[PDB]
Formats: sequence, structure tokens, C-alpha cells
Amino acid sequence: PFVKDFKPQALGDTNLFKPIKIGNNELLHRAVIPPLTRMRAQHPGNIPNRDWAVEYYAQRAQRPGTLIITEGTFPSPQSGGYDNAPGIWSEEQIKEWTKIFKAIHENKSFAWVQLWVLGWAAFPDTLARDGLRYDSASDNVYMNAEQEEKAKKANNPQHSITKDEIKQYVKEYVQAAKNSIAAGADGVEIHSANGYLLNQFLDPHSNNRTDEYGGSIENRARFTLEVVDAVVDAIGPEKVGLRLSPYGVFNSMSGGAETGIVAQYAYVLGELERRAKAGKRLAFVHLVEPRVTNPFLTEGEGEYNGGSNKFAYSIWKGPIIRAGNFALHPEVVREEVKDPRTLIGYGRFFISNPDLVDRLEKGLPLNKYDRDTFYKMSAEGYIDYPTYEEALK
Ligand SMILES: Cc1cc2nc3c(=O)[nH]c(=O)nc-3n(C[C@H](O)[C@H](O)[C@H](O)COP(=O)(O)O)c2cc1C
Repeated sequence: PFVKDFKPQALGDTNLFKPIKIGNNELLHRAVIPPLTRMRAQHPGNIPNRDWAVEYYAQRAQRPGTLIITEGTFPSPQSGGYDNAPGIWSEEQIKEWTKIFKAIHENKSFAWVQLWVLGWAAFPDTLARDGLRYDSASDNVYMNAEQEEKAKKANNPQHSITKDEIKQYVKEYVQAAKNSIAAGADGVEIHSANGYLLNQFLDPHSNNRTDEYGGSIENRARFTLEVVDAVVDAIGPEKVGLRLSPYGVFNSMSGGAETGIVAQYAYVLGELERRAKAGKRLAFVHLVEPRVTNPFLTEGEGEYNGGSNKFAYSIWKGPIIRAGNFALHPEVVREEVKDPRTLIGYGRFFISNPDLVDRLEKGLPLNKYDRDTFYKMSAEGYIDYPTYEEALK
């Protein structure tokens, strides 16, 4: 069951096992569950899975004081376009989320909803079935030839969203954030990473707009910062986080090939620190490491060695969550958690190790993960990974 080419290291003696306050939540350790889409939500409805989702989250909440960031969750139908990712717009969805949050809170852990808006990564034929637009920054740059063929075959060509449609998305983020908090979530994370709609605005490849949402660093950051401002004004800065992937190439983003990419992200972080100095500091910034430029590639592939997220620490002075290939690299974690405001997100190995925090504390072998069940409508590879003690039996 265990990864064979990995020699574990106990991290119990590091800042990974020191408490830290994040927003309203007193974490007992700094191992974070990053958002992990599992495609078990039910359709019609985009309902969090009524058989399994509670169990899945409860298992991973088992170490008290754990911050859990939910899978990407759609604020509205128009935000979506994947049938088996959950939403948080409807009473049927909110009923299931409430049970999830209850389960996480019964284990004295924390639940943060990631708010996800797809843009050009949506399936345009699924959107067309539901009478929805296929939305992005650009009126003419497609994510790839496959997306362009699907959009044209469905007569659902990519729509460059207008100012009024941007404002509607901001209102949907706000309402979805309020639904999250009312249902019991500890906070929300705004997904501005991995090539989805807000990242499509930030990135100069995807954004060739000629209005105030494109054509400059400041203009490409506008949508992301309007969402952050609206959600912070609605629910409070202590209940809001942001996720960015400066070096990501997933979903046809530029990454380090774009020489202006660090300036673009530096500007976003500077504007967050400016808000913080005005009394509105976000709970955290969540950065994907250049260790993982594409989460569809195996650990050690799609590594970008040309850049680092260290710049972020000179600009943003709040908590930073870093994710990307850390589970198999405790020697890297031991160095990175020397910084007293650094938390570590563990994605793939939290899929396969519900007791990952115990295993990092004590230096236990890790369960291998089964990539074939990352996105399958199955309990198998979802709620049937064993704890270390179960694995030894
Ligand atoms: C199956 C899977 C689903 C993911 N879903 C999401 C998602 O919903 N939102 C998001 O921001 N990142 C998502 N990611 C990216 C992870 O949060 C993480 O940044 C990435 O897996 C790298 O960390 P790791 O090496 O520890 O797995 C996903 C990754 C995987 C493998």
C-alpha cells in the first residue's frame, strides 16, 4: 500500500506542528488540505455527494485543528460547466454543505469553501445544453483547439464578458460567500489560480481585451481585486483567502515563459497588502508552487526551476499557504516552515492518506494514491483509503 521510493521524516519538531491563527480559526498545525475537485457531486443539481461527501471530509478532518479548503464550488450555474462539481447557490446544495461543515466542526477542524468560476475551462457543449454562455476574458483566443471545436459545434462560441456580466459574477461570488458563511463555513477561498476565469483575466495570453479589464498589469488584476473587495465587504476580511498560481501552465496559462508574470502577481499581492494596511487584511494567500505547474502531471514532472514564489514574502505580510509536491519532500518542508507564517498544503497525498497529519508528525510511510479514482463517481479511491493502523492490518 505504501510509496516504496520514499523515506519518511518526522516533522513533529518543526513549525508544521505549531499552532497559528488563520482568520477566526486557531489551527493546531500548519498542514492544510488544499482544494481537490473529486467529481463526486451529483447531477442534476451539482449536489455534494449525499452518500459519501460527509464521510470523505470527516475522515480528512480527523486531526483536530486542521484547515480544510473544500473542492472548487460553483457560485452559480453560469460559473460552472462540470456536471459532477458541486455548487453553493441552491437550498438543495446548501443542505448538503451544512452537513459537511457540521462533520468537520465535530472533529474541531475548519471548513473553507473554495469559490470556483471556470471561464474557458468549462465544457462549452455542457453549458449549451443548459442554455448558458461559454465565458472568458477574450472574444477570440481559445484555451485549445478541442475547446474551440466543441464550442463551435455547440454554436456556443466563446463570449468576451461585458462589464455588466463581470458585475453579475461579482454579485454571484458575494451571494455564494454569504451562503457558505450562513451554512457554517469558517471562510471562503477565491480561486484565482490554475487558468480558470479570474486567472484568464490576469494572464496576458488569455486576456487581449481593449477595455479597463485588459492591456496592463493594473487592468488584468481588476476583476480578481473587485471580487476580493466585494466578498471582503460582505463577510469580512478574516473570512476570505485568495488562491494564485503565478507559474502555472494548466488551462493554457503563461507561467514563467511570460517575462512580466512576476510583476503581474506582485501587483496583486501589493494591492492586498495595501488593503491590509487600511485595516482589511485577508486571512491568507494560497500559492501554488512552481514545483507543480500542471496538477495532471506526476510529482517531479512539470517542475519549473526558473522561478520561485519567494517574491510573495517581500510584499504580502500575512499567512502564506504553499502547495505542490511537498508530501514526498519533507526535507523541503523542514526548510520552508522555518518562516513563521508559512503553511503547507498537501493535495494528492491527502487524497490517499486520511491521517496524513499523524503520518507527517511521526514520519510514517505514505499510502500511494490511485490517479484513476481522482475524478470517478465512486466511493472507491474516495472514502476507502486506510489509516496507517488499518493499512498494517
Ligand atoms: C485531483 C485533484 C483535484 C484538484 N482540484 C483542485 C481544485 O478544486 N481547486 C484548486 O485550486 N486546485 C485543485 N487542485 C490542485 C491542488 O490543490 C494542488 O495545488 C496540487 O495538487 C499540487 O499539490 P500536491 O503536489 O500536494 O498534490 C487539484 C489537484 C488534484 C490532483
